[PDB]
Amino acid sequence: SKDSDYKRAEKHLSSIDNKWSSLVKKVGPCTLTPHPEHAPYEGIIRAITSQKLSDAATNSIINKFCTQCSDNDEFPTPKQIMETDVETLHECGFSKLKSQEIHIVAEAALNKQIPSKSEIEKMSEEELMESLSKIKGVKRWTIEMYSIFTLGRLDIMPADDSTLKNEAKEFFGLSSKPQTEEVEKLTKPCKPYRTIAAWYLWQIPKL
Amino acid sequence: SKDSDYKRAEKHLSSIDNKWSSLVKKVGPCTLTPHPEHAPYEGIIRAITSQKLSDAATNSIINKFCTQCSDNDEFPTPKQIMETDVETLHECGFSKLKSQEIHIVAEAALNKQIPSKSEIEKMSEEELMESLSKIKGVKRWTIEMYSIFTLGRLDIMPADDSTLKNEAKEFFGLSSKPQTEEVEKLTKPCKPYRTIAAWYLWQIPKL
DNA sequence: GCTACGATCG
DNA sequence: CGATCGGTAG
DNA sequence: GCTACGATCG
DNA sequence: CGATCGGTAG
Ligand SMILES: OC[C@H]1O[C@@H](O)[C@H](O)[C@@H](O)[C@@H]1O
Ligand SMILES: OC[C@H]1O[C@@H](O)[C@H](O)[C@@H](O)[C@@H]1O
Repeated sequence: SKDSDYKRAEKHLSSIDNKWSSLVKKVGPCTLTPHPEHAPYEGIIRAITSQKLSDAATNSIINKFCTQCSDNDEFPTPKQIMETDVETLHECGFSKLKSQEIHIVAEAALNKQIPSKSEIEKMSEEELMESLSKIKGVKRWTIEMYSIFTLGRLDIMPADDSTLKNEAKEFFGLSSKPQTEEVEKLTKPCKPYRTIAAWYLWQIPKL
Repeated sequence: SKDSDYKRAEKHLSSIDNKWSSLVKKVGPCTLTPHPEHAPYEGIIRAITSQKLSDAATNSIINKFCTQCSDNDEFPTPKQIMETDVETLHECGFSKLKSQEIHIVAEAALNKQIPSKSEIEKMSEEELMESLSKIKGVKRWTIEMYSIFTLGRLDIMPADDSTLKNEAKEFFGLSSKPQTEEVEKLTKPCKPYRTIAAWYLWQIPKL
């Protein structure tokens, strides 16, 4: 059904105006691939790792993380993460601060302090903001990324994203890099598929 | 001695490169006027009020604040502020959130929870960041503004300031609005007078 | 060969 | 405040 | 006549 | 997440 969702999203975006129709046509079908099968602790750690880093840099770090902490080159279990000292994690490429935060997330998972996937699925984005922000290292941007790339939510507009703001400036022909609320206002017509709208804006550099 | 300080600062900035020399020449003498005579609670409230607002908008609000809470059109005392309900403060132009934060600051002053001016004068900017950030509504930007406009510190670079970032993009000929650390790096040569350098960049729009 | 591009800590 | 992890495009 | 331009809260 | 106080330049 993700296919039907993307088709509906693409049709909606193409109905907004000339610029959206043109962008969707040039970029082609949305190929965004979320991974809801991932447990919350994994999705959260993947989101934290991506903070301030490009996809390529993030992937290189996660790859080393899996090779170091896992036995079957898979994503490390909470236990395996706790059995790895922060210095070893840092050696994988995580900043020292992220190394500490990842340890805390693993421990929270082991102690059942993180909401279950079942609970998270019933929570609105606003409720997720209130709940997950209680985790050290996890705030607005990280929760938006977890919502898009792990949960697969379709109407998330990461208006605070620097890259998206730069792309919105070009796309909307603005005289200056927009503030967060300005991006929120400009992309309102994209509802209820703002995640897909964000994805299309993120593809502009590739063009 | 503030005059000798500004003269020294202007001479230093003019010794960096062509662009700084030219900017200082075009803008003229630095006319920044700090107000260290203001008590910490006043400087902090003035800084909070200025959050996200232009100087003109900020002044209009403070003007109403003084007329409403003071008896002699002067800046309200901590007691006078506490005697004013948050709804009345909101009517002066303060956002509802700022109204609550200003009440908290006034109460902190009455309860001697804010460091004394004497202590603040002995604290480094880093120490002020650690100390004053414990106040609701007061974080990095606000502390930088308090340091510049109230304390009169000369080497404060508010690298996180949106306006300054926009001006730095133009001044340094950057292809994109710079990130905070980029502004920090680009203005390093301005030490030990980065407050004055920031002031000159803030004058670019006037030109 | 060289630069720039989340959220937390004293 | 002023740093932080890194692949890669300009 | 009309738009845009810190830090906190459920 | 998605708002928030307002004078004023474009
Ligand atoms: O990390 C998630 C996303 O963050 C954005 O800032 C980057 O521009 C995207 O390419 C990346 O997929
Ligand atoms: O509020 C203090 C300063 O904040 C900056 O963002 C504005 O551009 C300055 O004009 C103002 O004086």
